[PDB]
Amino acid sequence: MNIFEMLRIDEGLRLKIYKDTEGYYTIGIGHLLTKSPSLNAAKSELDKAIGRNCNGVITKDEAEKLFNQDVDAAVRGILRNAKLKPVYDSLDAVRRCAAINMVFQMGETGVAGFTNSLRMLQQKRWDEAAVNLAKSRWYNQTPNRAKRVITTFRTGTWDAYK
Ligand SMILES: Cc1cccc(I)c1
Ligand SMILES: [Cl-]
Repeated sequence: MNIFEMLRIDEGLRLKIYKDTEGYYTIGIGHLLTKSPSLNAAKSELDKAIGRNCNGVITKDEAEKLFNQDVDAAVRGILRNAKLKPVYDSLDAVRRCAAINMVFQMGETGVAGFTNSLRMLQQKRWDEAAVNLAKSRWYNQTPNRAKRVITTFRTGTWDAYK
């Protein structure tokens, strides 16, 4: 297992514009297009991202290239963030994947409310961090996804994905 396989499981793959769990226009492997309610705005964002007139549909190769860019952007966001980088650098490789997964889903600033969890993770207090992570809108709105990610933080294994 690696971060790409983990996120492909969590996000799936769709080649036409769809709505995510919050109602936002998305394509590919969880690539957010826009938070605007306008499908025309979403189609414009798609064409800009792919570099051709897509009319709302992409190829598998295009979806995979967008996905590589999005994972790269999540990692770079962690590494540039003064609050996230020291925690990330303290983690083993499996738990680092759980961190990238959260940033991919919620953004560098969407994890801003997890200050107490970050401290517990840096101290390697895994059970306490797991309980704190579950006291969140994230867990209550996407519980199966959150349980898999939390279990990965708690155990440092891939057991939730196997
Ligand atoms: C809990 C969490 C989420 C995103 C990134 C890190 I480092 C830790
Ligand atoms: Cl879920």
